[PDB]
Amino acid sequence: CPQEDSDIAFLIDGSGSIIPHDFRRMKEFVSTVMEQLKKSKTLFSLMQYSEEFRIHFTFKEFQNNPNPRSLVKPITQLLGRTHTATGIRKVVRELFNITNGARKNAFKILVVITDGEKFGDPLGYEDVIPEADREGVIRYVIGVGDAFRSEKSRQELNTIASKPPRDHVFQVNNFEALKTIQNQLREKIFCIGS
Repeated sequence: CPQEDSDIAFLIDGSGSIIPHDFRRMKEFVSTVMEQLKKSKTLFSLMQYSEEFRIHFTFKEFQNNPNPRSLVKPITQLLGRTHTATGIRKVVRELFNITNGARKNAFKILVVITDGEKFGDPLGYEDVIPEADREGVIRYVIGVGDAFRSEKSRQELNTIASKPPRDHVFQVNNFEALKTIQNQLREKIFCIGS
């Protein structure tokens, strides 16, 4: 696929629903996918969410230190509950903002990794997905673990992801299984315009 400028954000769940061994496996997967996606025209940014929100690095910080593993490895887990909708709003408004190094005219891609249903959030998905669509943010979702095995639970993943959901939703049975989708995720993003 011909390469074009892409600004790729990750939004990772840091709720206490994720045990520390699993959080480390998540950090390894984000590190590896970012390494595999690194091309001259890509920038990355990462936010962790629970009921709190932490920008671990902006697109501008990445551009100045474009070393994903070094940026991801030190992060520590927030703990707490699971405010996925507010996390999506903060990605759209803060990570994809010119002040934070997002580029005019680049593709805007968000990968959400969630371990559990939204809970505690003052926002619904109806409060944040229309604005994400207006702003052109292409969303991928990875639902990890037992929380997304039932067909009803999967609706939430579809609600987060861009349409069609079969091309944008991943469900993996546990954190050890995240590596099994690295090449697929890579190819989807490498080829977004092509």
